[PDB]
Amino acid sequence: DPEVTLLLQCPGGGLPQEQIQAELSPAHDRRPLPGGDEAITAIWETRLKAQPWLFDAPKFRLHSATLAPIGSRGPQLLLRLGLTSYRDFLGTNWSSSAAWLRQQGATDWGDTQAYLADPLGVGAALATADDFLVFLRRSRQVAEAPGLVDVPGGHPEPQDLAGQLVVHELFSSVLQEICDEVNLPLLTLSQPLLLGIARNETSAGRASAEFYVQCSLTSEQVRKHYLSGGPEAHESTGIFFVETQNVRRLPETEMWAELCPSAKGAIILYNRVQGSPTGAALGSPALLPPL
Ligand SMILES: Fc1ccc(Cn2cnc3ccccc32)cc1
Repeated sequence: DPEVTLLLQCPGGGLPQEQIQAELSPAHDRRPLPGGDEAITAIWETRLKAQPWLFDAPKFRLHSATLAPIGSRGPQLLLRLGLTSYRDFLGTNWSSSAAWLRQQGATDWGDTQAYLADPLGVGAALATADDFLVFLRRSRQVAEAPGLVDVPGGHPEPQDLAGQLVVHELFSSVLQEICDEVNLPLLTLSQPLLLGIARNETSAGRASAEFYVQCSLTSEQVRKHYLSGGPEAHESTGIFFVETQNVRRLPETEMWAELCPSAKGAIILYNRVQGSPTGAALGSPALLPPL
């Protein structure tokens, strides 16, 4: 799977909010482009002269993520974050010359991402009470991965001492994205666990944090809630469910070619961190069938 790379796999079956630190610093921002940020401003002006209803928004930038030694006490992960924007994204990661910016970043900074906006996305492996994961079908009319299968998620917007408020907004945002798109009540959702971080090599390496969330509703109840919003309550065009039993071998199915890279990241991390049992009982042949 060349279009996705794992940056982080979390230990302990995934990390709760209380075990993560963020460091928000202008040191973690994109570097100004070799020939000036005028190239970004020109792309944005061109785009507004065709679609004058578009608006900019701030985004978190992922710089790096350091895991503590496994089995230790205290905070288990440090996220190094800066600030970027939708405009900077459209001028760098989504530019036709994005590969040239990666090579120049390696040359100038020893960092393929130094000239890239790299806005941090969030996604969820969302499990139902009857042991299915939730999938969404993307519109065929959007710019990114048209007509492909996705999981719930988005790109959260800004507003350990500013750090703890940023970690809170990351965890809050994946629940809010589930409520907005799947039309579920907030009280049917567990506190998320961070599974890891995956990069989309089709979008010049921009990263998404992938989370596990459990819902107290069955697949049939989740479908009812999604459909009862009507066509205007969701950006997706359909919902469907796969038994967690069958998610284990999803990369061997015909579904795998229809999954967008960030959803592939969510499913690989779910299989490595929530699946793949380590103990004698769940590891026994009848419960973990060989091959
Ligand atoms: F920081 C962000 C990163 C991606 C999106 C998703 N999105 C929205 N409009 C897009 C146009 C081209 C490609 C992707 C796009 C939003 C914010």
